[PDB]
Amino acid sequence: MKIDTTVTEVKENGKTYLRLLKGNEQLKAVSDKAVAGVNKIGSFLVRQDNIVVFPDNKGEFDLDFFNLLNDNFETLVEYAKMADCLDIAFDINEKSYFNMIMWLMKNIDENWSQSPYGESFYSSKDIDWGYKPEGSLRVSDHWNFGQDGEHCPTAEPVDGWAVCKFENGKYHLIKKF
Ligand SMILES: [Mg+2]
Repeated sequence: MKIDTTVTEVKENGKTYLRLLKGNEQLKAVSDKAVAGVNKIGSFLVRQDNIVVFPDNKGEFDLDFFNLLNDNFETLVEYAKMADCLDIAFDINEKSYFNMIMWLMKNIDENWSQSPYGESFYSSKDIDWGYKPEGSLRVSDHWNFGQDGEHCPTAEPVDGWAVCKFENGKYHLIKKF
């Protein structure tokens, strides 16, 4: 879907801002909470109050993917708040990230925990860098890391966002996003 990507320097209350005036108008046909942004394939940024659409080099954005964000906006904002992310970013190549968040917000409960260091989540509060209880889950996009694959090793290859279960010293895939 094509939108206007001309950038205008607008003065508002004594400060200057870059805005896509016509693009912002046109996004009203598809959402009441979308803004057209400026920075080659296109991306999106989900903020607390709106979705920013960064069009591709044709001035076009993927409306089908946009509709997933727009229709499930409250879940995305709740995820970002929970995970301590000011905003969250998507590409057409980030459907697995979207699907992870949807699954996580449905399945998480008060006894889950998050890594202190990023967007990795655990089904227990009894987790640290060196101990995982058997049967506990981990939701993450990075596996088999550190030197020689020592950290969060998996029984078989896991590339990208996944849910795995810990048994006998290794993670075992149960859902690939
Ligand atoms: Mg065992």
